[PDB]
Amino acid sequence: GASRLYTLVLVLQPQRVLLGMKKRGAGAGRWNGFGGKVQEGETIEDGARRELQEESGLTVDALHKVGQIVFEFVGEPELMDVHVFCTDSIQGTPVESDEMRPCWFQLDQIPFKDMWPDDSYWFPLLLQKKKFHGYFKFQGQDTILDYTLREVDTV
Ligand SMILES: Nc1nc2ncccc2[nH]1
Repeated sequence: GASRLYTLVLVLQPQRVLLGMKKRGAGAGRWNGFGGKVQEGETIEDGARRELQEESGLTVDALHKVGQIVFEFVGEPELMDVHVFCTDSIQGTPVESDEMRPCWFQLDQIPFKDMWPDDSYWFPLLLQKKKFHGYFKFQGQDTILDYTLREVDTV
């Protein structure tokens, strides 16, 4: 249907959240959660666990579905269908790699100015343990043309 599955994992603990600064490629220069494309024959949740490991070095125990966000970029045919998960139970220490620099942020110091602009809209919901369905239409990397965002009981 001209949509591609992605995952996004937020390691969200009671007073802090882990974010990674991407060194190059999609989302370079921004703090973001950990995720990527889902593979053939892989469940979305299994893909989320794999991407968390690949990008942050962390092994997640329990993962919970928190949202689904569809991203449209004008002029690009494929919609990004992003399945968002959160966890507080992880193992390992975050690893800085060529591709990603990890840092913990206190919740009142989340660096929204250095994040994708849609984050400002749906992070308030994530932090209050709400679940959501969102859609954001972007022109380029920086401008939200329009959006919808609603809370839901089931993702
Ligand atoms: N956290 C996050 N926000 C995003 N917005 C647009 C594309 C990818 C994104 N990842």
